[PDB]
Amino acid sequence: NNWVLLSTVAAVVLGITTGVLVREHSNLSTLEKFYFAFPGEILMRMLKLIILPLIISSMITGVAALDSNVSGKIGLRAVVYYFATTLIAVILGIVLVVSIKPGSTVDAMLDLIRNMFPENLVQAAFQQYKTKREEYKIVGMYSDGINVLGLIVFALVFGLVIGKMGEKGQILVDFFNALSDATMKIVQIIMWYMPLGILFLIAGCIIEVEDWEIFRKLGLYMATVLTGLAIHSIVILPLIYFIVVRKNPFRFAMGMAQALLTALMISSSSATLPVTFRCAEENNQVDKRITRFVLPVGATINMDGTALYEAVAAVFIAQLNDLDLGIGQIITISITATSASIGAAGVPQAGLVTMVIVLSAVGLPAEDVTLIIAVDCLLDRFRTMVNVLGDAFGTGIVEKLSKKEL
Amino acid sequence: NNWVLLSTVAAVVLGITTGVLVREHSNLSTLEKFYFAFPGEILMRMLKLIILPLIISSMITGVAALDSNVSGKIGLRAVVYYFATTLIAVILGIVLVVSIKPGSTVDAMLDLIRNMFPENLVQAAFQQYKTKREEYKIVGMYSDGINVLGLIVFALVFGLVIGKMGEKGQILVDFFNALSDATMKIVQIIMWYMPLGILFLIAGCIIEVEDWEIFRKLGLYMATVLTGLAIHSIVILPLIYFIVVRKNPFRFAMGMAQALLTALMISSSSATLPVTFRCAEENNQVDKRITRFVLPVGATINMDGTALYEAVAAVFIAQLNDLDLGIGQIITISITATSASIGAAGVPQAGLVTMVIVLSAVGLPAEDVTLIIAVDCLLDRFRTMVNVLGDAFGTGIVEKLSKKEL
Amino acid sequence: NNWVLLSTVAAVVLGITTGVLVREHSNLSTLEKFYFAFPGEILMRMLKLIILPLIISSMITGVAALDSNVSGKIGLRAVVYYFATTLIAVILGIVLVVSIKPGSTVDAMLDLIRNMFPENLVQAAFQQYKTKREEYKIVGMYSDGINVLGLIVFALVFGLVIGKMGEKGQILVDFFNALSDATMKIVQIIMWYMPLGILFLIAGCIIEVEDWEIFRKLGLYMATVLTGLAIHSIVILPLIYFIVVRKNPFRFAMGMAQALLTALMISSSSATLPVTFRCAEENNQVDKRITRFVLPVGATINMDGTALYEAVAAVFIAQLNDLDLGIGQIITISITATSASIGAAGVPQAGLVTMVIVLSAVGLPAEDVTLIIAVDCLLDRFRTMVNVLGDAFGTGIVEKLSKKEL
Ligand SMILES: N[C@@H](CC(=O)O)C(=O)O
Ligand SMILES: N[C@@H](CC(=O)O)C(=O)O
Ligand SMILES: N[C@@H](CC(=O)O)C(=O)O
Ligand SMILES: [Hg+2]
Ligand SMILES: [Hg+2]
Ligand SMILES: [Hg+2]
Ligand code: NA
Ligand code: NA
Ligand code: NA
Ligand code: NA
Ligand code: NA
Ligand code: NA
Ligand code: NA
Ligand code: NA
Ligand code: NA
Repeated sequence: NNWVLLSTVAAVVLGITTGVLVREHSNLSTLEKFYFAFPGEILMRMLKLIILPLIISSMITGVAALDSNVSGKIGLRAVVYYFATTLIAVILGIVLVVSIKPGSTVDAMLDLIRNMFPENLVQAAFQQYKTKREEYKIVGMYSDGINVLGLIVFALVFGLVIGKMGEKGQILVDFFNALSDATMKIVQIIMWYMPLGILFLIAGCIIEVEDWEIFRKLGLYMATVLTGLAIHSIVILPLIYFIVVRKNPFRFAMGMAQALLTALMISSSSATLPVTFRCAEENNQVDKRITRFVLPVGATINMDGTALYEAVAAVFIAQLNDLDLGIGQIITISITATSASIGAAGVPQAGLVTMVIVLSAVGLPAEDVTLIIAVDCLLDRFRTMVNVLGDAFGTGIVEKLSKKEL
Repeated sequence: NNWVLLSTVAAVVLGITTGVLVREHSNLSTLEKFYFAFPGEILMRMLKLIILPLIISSMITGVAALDSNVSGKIGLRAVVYYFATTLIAVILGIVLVVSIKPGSTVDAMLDLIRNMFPENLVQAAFQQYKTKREEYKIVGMYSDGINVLGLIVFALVFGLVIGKMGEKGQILVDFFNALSDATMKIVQIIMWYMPLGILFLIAGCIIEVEDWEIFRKLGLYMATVLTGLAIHSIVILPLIYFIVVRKNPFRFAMGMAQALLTALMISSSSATLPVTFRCAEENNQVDKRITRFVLPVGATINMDGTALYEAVAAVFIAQLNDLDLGIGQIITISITATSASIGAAGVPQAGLVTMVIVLSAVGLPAEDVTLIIAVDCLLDRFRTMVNVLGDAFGTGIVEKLSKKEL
Repeated sequence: NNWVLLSTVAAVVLGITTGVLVREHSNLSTLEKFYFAFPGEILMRMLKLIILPLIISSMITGVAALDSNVSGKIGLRAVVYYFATTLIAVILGIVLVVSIKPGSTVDAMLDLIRNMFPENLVQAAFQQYKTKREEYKIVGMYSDGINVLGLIVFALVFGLVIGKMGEKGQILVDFFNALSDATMKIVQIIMWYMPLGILFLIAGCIIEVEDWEIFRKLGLYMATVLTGLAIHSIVILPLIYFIVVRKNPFRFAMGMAQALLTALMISSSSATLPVTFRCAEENNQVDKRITRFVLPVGATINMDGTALYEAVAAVFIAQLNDLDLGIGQIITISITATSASIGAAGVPQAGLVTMVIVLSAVGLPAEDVTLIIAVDCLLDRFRTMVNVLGDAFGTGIVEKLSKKEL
């Protein structure tokens, strides 16, 4: 049966029901509220567990599947589509948030480059590099947090190398192919727990707000993000599809509707990836040759919704601090929000972990994330859907562009 | 020649001879006593080095060898036998130690679940998660120590997935098969150093006791553990064998006598595993199809002797602190001593590393292990033999149970 | 075109030109001098990134390629040549530096043995063990820094095991063969950035010296190292070649001249390894059977120039501190400088990272490396060439010795 979507929709409505009723008709202490969320914590453990094997294997196999530079044009065309749509999303976000106004830079910018090239691969798998100036002289240290941006850069370069080796590298192509499949089979196992975990992860999040004045304060911030995500997903992406693929874009989006609902409930572009393959191949009849690369790479590299959210959220917190952003600061937000979408993994609440980078790029305390944290579970559900939809339209686009070489 | 056992028996009697003579006829300072133990430290380095490759590869290959759910019944029947015998050992230990009386809980219990699902596999390979409440709000951090409990859970789930993939996963079945064999060949290399390391590791341990009043104080604690291990290995395990396999159990145990002596000297269920295969297959004529799974998995998951020792040791230290354990606390010791036997690796002195968890489950300082540490090298030799014997009887039992499906 | 050497020679002369002109005609602050070096920092990131995959895979494949103990004599003969030439280099360095005089030991010596056998392979990939005595009792802790000495020992032992397994281990032979090749293909990608990175890494190093009185102070230290490296490479190595291979040694060295210039510019024995294979096989016509083992293992194990430099540098800093070295201390420098050359990786500035060990072996502060750091980029270029030349002559030597078994 079509259990995945119906069970998760039930968990969402049961999570809201539980949270609203428990928040009103009970008085949990700050400690009891933490144990109440525990079944959702264990879900977040299981998903953070799997993003290391998943990102590594999907980067390597995706790139290594480009047998030669002729097929390499399919991969190249896709990464151009990824960067183009992400910048348009960030620019749209900045234009909105400075129109609505809902409210050490060099070191944070060079730290982006240092984190693409980590000094150690094993350390990069769980720690990330930060530099500070003191007395100035620069001092750097590692702090915990998977260096996803550096593992991506290595896995793309390492994937490219393996594919060029031909029959000499095939054992590594085969090893990471099997490891990629084994990882997607483990993710499908987590999907059995995910409905129950999503219930407590939704219920616990709305139990942890003391007053709706917190929700009213952030109402105009949600309007800015949800306005941007609406414009991006309903105007921009359908338009650039139609400009390339002279077919109705909403006909293509309607075929993904089962994947978009999944993304809108589980808040994980990586976990909805099996449903994305199902829709893209069978409803939209896209060539499996390209869907094997554009979907699994784009499921983490191409996060248009996160990039927009990061830019709106960072400028919003700057406005809350009266930090009147100059055009130079706006540009450093744009660059960091672009990189933060790439560095962010496709698991629930990955946008917040990278939010610290965009805040640091303008010197804002890393703890000012706690100004927006309360509503994030709502905007996370919508940004995830744009993270998938951006890849879906890209799959149809890349087919039309590549048709001379497929 | 049969060098392994005769050389290790010599090292044990030479270690006692050296330690007793050096303790009486010399006056090493606390510093010189540490350098005297150094050849035994390097042995402990070599064995801690190998338990990561060994646990990972033996979990994956053991489970992945269950070609289908028909053979999967052999693996399922075994894990039921593992859990049953371990609980009986823990319950026996608790009953004894409260009869003889030789003398934050929720956070430590939820930390067990958080450590089955680590946020990072590379971090889990060398760090383990602990939470504290402060101001309450819960704060968590990682501290060093291989998260064996989380690597087991992943390797069993990852092994299950690979086996279901069939011909698509065979490269990973083959890779971990070779890596499992390569690890057992390295362990056989350490066995050449082990006699010399065991000499200094035994001699140094009895040089580090200042007075025999330490040994007299712990005499009734040793009587409780060694009474429990005697009852478990001479009464309970032979009985549950006979109740399943209507054959004389001591005839089967006599065939293992060469493996039991090895375990009783090297204090390592993992290092004696090659001898366990030799006896189980050739003396006891057990089907190689089942011995390939019950022995190498049970060599670390099924540690009946450690589980009994953990429960007796934790209640003993509680009695030393006048911490009069309620029935609720006794239950939390039972659950944690069960998990601590699984989390403990099959290398000399692995019971102490996990002892900290059972102590923490009742709020006892982690340093109160130093109350029992002095005698542990003796009880380690006996608990190791029950850790092997539990797997040996399980191998004969699982054969009888599975005979309809072999 | 022969772009590698001509482009790097240009970067060196352009780096000196830039550094001298910027140092005179500009006044960078200590902060601006750090950002000026940044394009060279990113080069050091890329090379430190790759030494973990490179050392692991080259140890395993090199040893695992010795199909049997008959070919094993080729590998055995080589490691005898490695240790012999390294000790001769260290002894030459000690004799010089005590003739010219240009100016807790047990714990540091046992720490060498503890670091050959790490308690964890994943921790060894990025941390290294150090012990201290306090109140004495010994306390140990891990600190960051790849434990190259322990990864080598495991990879040689693990490589030996795989080769003995035959057809049962071939999947691991194949896996590390492909991973070794994939790593050398990534290093060849870094070579495209290396000219630009070498320019700023040379220019920035001479911008960071305030006065030439620093260079005059260290002039007699450079004379001691460069005298030792001249004697070792022009006298000793040609002699031991001629004593084994009764052919003109400078005819063989002239065939390597393209590899020696590469080593003398990029300061990386590992990065010049492809050029070393090219010269050794095609100019010097050495059997590919032996060059496949003596070059890639010797590219990190056999560092005769580093070992000489380490001994001269450590005794020099002792003389600066009036620490009048007894014959016992000289011996502990010899042992630690030998091990430090093995522990040092073949990337620019790897000698300094291990310098801390030789200083610690005689109790000198780890920060007294900053007494010699200023000139190190110059001596690094010359020591790298002796690190390659030692392997080159060894390749011709091992061919003559092994000719009865090839
Ligand atoms: N939850 C988003 C990631 C994010 O929130 O940044 C996704 O999986 O696409
Ligand atoms: N030494 C035991 C483990 C322990 O003491 O906990 C064994 O190897 O079975
Ligand atoms: N740069 C040297 C290593 C060192 O300086 O210690 C080499 O690659 O051979
Ligand atoms: Hg929420
Ligand atoms: Hg002992
Ligand atoms: Hg320099
Ligand atoms: Na994009
Ligand atoms: Na995406
Ligand atoms: Na991303
Ligand atoms: Na058991
Ligand atoms: Na066991
Ligand atoms: Na265990
Ligand atoms: Na040498
Ligand atoms: Na070398
Ligand atoms: Na070296």
